[PDB]
Amino acid sequence: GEIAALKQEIAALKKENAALKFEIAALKQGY
Amino acid sequence: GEIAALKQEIAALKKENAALKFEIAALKQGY
Repeated sequence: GEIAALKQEIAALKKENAALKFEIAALKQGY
Repeated sequence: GEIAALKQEIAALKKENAALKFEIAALKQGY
């Protein structure tokens, strides 16, 4: 399913944008 | 077009993951 694969990709990207965003905040708290 | 809108969304997310990633590197260089 093309739509399903495309949603999966978006899922993954959201997960990454969460993770890298958590990295930011953690650096600002640390530094 | 559902596929087109979905690709657009992925485009946007990639753009964000780039931006927040640039923020990271820039903080590590700074700090």
